[PDB]
Amino acid sequence: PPRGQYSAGAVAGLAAVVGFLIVFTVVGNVLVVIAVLTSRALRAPQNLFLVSLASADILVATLVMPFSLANELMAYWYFGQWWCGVYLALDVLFCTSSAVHLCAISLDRYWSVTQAVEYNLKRTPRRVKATIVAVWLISAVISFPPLVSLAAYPQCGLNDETWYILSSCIGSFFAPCLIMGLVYARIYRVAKLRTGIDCSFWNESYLTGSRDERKKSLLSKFGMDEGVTFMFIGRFDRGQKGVDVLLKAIEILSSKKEFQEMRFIIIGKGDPELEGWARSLEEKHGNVKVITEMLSREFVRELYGSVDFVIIPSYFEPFGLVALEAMCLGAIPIASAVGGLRDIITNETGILVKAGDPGELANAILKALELSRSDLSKFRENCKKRAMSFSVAQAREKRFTFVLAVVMGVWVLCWFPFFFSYSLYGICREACQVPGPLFKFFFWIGYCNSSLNPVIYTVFNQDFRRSFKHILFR
Amino acid sequence: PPRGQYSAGAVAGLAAVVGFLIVFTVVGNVLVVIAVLTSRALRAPQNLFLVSLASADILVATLVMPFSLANELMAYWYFGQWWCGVYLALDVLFCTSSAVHLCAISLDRYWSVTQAVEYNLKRTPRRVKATIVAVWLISAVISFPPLVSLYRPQCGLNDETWYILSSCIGSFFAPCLIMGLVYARIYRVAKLRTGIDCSFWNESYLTGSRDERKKSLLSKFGMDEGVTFMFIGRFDRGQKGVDVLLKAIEILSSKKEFQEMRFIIIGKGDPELEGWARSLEEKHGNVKVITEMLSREFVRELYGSVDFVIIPSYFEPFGLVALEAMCLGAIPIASAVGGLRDIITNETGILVKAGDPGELANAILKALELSRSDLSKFRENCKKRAMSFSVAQAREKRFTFVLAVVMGVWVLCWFPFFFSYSLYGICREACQVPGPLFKFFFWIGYCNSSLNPVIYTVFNQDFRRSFKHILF
Ligand SMILES: CC(C)CCC[C@@H](C)[C@H]1CC[C@H]2[C@@H]3CC=C4C[C@@H](O)CC[C@]4(C)[C@H]3CC[C@]12C
Ligand SMILES: CC(C)CCC[C@@H](C)[C@H]1CC[C@H]2[C@@H]3CC=C4C[C@@H](O)CC[C@]4(C)[C@H]3CC[C@]12C
Ligand SMILES: CCS(=O)(=O)N1CCC[C@@H]2CN3CCc4cc(OC)ccc4[C@H]3C[C@@H]21
Ligand SMILES: CCS(=O)(=O)N1CCC[C@@H]2CN3CCc4cc(OC)ccc4[C@H]3C[C@@H]21
Ligand SMILES: CCCCCCCC/C=C\CCCCCCCC(=O)O
Ligand SMILES: CCCCCCCC/C=C\CCCCCCCC(=O)O
Repeated sequence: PPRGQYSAGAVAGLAAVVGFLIVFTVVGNVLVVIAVLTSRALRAPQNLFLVSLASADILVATLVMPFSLANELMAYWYFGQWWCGVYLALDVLFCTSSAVHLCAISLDRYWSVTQAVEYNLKRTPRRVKATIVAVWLISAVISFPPLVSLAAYPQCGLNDETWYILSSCIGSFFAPCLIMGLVYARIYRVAKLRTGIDCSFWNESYLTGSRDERKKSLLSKFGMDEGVTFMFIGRFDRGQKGVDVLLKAIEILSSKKEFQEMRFIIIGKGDPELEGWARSLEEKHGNVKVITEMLSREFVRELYGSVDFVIIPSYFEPFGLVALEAMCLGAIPIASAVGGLRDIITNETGILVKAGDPGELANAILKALELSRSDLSKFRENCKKRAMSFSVAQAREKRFTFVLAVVMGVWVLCWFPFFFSYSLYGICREACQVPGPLFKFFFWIGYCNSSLNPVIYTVFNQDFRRSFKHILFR
Repeated sequence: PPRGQYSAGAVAGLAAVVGFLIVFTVVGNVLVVIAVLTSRALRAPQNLFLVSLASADILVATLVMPFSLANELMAYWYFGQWWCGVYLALDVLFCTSSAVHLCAISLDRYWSVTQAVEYNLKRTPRRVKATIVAVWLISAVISFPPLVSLYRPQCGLNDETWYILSSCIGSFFAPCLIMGLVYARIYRVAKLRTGIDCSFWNESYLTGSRDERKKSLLSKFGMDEGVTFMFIGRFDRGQKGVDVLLKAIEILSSKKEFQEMRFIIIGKGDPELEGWARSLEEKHGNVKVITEMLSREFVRELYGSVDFVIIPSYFEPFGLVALEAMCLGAIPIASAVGGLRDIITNETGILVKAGDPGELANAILKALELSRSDLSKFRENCKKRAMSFSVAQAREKRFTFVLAVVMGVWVLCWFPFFFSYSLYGICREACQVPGPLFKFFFWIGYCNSSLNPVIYTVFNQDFRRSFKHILF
């Protein structure tokens, strides 16, 4: 028998902490599976990647972690040649699937914010099951289990070839880290530009005045009569916010007999040529109130809770905050079916015109007038309800994405010492070999990562916290 | 005579990573020093501890860290017997001073939490600078044994079984016990929720004109416009002081000035005062007694429509009603008791004496005198004084949190080594963690010196804003 490097005390001690770890990883991750499959707030199809990731951790804990310790403590591989090959393939496989899982999850967070409309109709359990199958096959192809292995008292070790060490470090850690970084870099640019609405500020917290009363007060303050009001804010530009589409549509409306029934409040100081076209229409028509001034947030909220409709005629609008904050106060949007406006507005919450054509806009303003004569009271409440529901949906999804970045960062920091050390040995071998005891500790920090995701979810997410509390405490 | 384990390449790579780490630790912690000694957000005296703790971590990077690595790579102590004793003495002192600093900070937050106002005036820069020396001295009485025990060409530390075990308890486990127990008391008073929800109680969240809001409110009650006074809370003799207001209304009702005034009194509980209020509501179609539980949003609307908020409290330690009322624009008429006397000044509101209805009726009659002219400046003084209190509490709330993280991170960094060193003292080669792993463990320890400026950037907005102001 080979002399062991571990005393009885060290064996009992190490088997106890690792024993503790295995149990902690299993119950925690089993609880994650349970939370996703039971919690209403967590039963979304994209959350199945977390179920699949939890299993990768449950199986390192049961199929790999005990043999890593037993092999260490014993100074030899006792479990036979067959289980050596299966143990080595899995160890690499389960490590590799966490890497590929974090790439799949990252992309899913990226496309949900960017391609919100198109992507979410593809966020189906069957489609998610297809991607989880794909991550597992990519993890098997990357891991390539058929050749990982290779004796008086036998040993169980990996292939020592240079091309292999490096191929496997890149495929299983360095390239998945490059993908995750790049995707999360693209997520934090979008998250910075598509900032969430001031939920508390954009609300009719007056609970004092009436809609028709606020409208009459507003239209008297500007210098008009009581009628169907239309309103524009934002930069005066042909390239994006599309003020030109509205000014041209008003020129089409002026030639009509229904122009007298309509009131228009245009705002912006973007283009000198467009400002002139705007104020010339204010000079030519008394139904037009052009305000080139910079109106404070306090003034625009007063405007939204008075005007019947808000015209958002953008060529490109990735978020459409103006639509959301306007809908919260009761203004019915008339927007171009572009980017973020296509996502927010429904049949019950507004009118979606085609971007660029003023004839498309003018015809909608006429349709708006036809709807105005009847009970607009219930149509305005669908706008208020949608704006809140969409905003709270996006705030909580923006939060879930952050938690998932924490999951990704903690994984990268847990495996970096090992992969950095294993890569160096692949390169300079002996001249840069991390000592045996440090190398061993480095892949144990790696194994410890399997127990961490359930702590991250608990700490950073209320829905997993509540699910865990409901199971654990009654 | 002996040659190192480290090849020419390793030496170069290791010197570059320790080299980088030393530079990172120095610039980062130097940035913490400048941040506390320049930013008005960090001009609170308690922050000076983080300048002394930044100084500790700079000295680690500069005076001990190059020698730890130099000694390692070289396989012996090249620098001589005198620098061996100073290097070892300092290396232990900077580790203990970090543990003791985190006992001084932990205990500072505890007195901040326990004795709220009396031991807040005590926190002075000259008082804190004395604690910084107290902690630096205590650190020496721990690092360098009072038993005038020796620390021990190699450069080893004293190997005696009892120096090993007493030193781990003194520099790590005892300060880890203090930190934990003190923060156990801290998070026990954190559940009080004594913080003003400024993310809600803000007149910015209200829409329309305040005059138009006060008109519509009175219109809902079917009342004519006039100087609207409000009382909020429960109906009881003591704490709230409903009995001081109902009796104060009786002095005013017997005067031609009551005509002008309007009352929105909100109380629930015992029918003794409730019957007295309802009778005054039946007697005067000018007073409106509300008993039912009112929504958090409707109170925000009342604070932002009514002219004055009456707080006739006998005992009021915090005075949140006043802070919530002030943040909405309402001018308070409150008794100068506990917290109210600490919030309301001469320019913000009207302070009185608890228990006298004649003094409160006189204050209500002074409120009516004031309302006849523009009150807008008083309200702008009300919001200004109350929001400065909410930011002072939030700055204290964050600071206590960011420092639970610093302490938590320090323990995780030193636990591997201090547990390893302790085990060794007990069972020696029977539980000796391997040479390389033991050496890495104290380098995890040395890495903690660069982490603190990263912890502040991430978790404290004031330091993040300060570091952006220095570096751009
Ligand atoms: C839930 C988590 C955070 C628990 C953490 C358990 C940690 C402390 C345990 C789990 C497995 C352990 C390792 C198992 C094997 C070895 C090899 C031996 O030659 C030195 C100790 C070392 C390197 C152990 C160090 C401590 C270790 C990493
Ligand atoms: C910017 C900061 C946070 C980077 C952190 C620096 C880390 C990675 C550095 C600092 C000092 C280094 C250690 C110095 C000494 C030894 C002992 C040797 O037998 C193995 C390598 C080992 C254990 C090094 C590993 C890496 C190390 C711990
Ligand atoms: C001490 C022998 S050993 O150092 O050779 N060894 C076999 C036992 C487990 C240990 C850690 N795990 C984590 C994942 C993983 C991923 C890889 O990328 C493909 C490559 C190896 C490792 C393995 C293998 C390690
Ligand atoms: C392997 C040599 S050694 O093990 O003997 N050694 C000398 C070099 C530094 C190393 C780490 N530092 C951190 C602070 C520190 C605090 C203590 O608590 C009082 C006790 C020792 C340590 C030292 C000493 C270590
Ligand atoms: C006073 C410290 C508190 C101890 C409990 C927490 C320790 C858990 C972390 C690492 C332990 C690793 C196992 C090392 C012990 C081996 C047993 C032995 O020494 O004989
Ligand atoms: C907070 C502590 C930081 C922990 C991160 C660990 C990352 C270090 C990883 C690998 C170290 C590489 C050193 C290789 C040179 C040593 C070779 C030799 O001993 O001859």
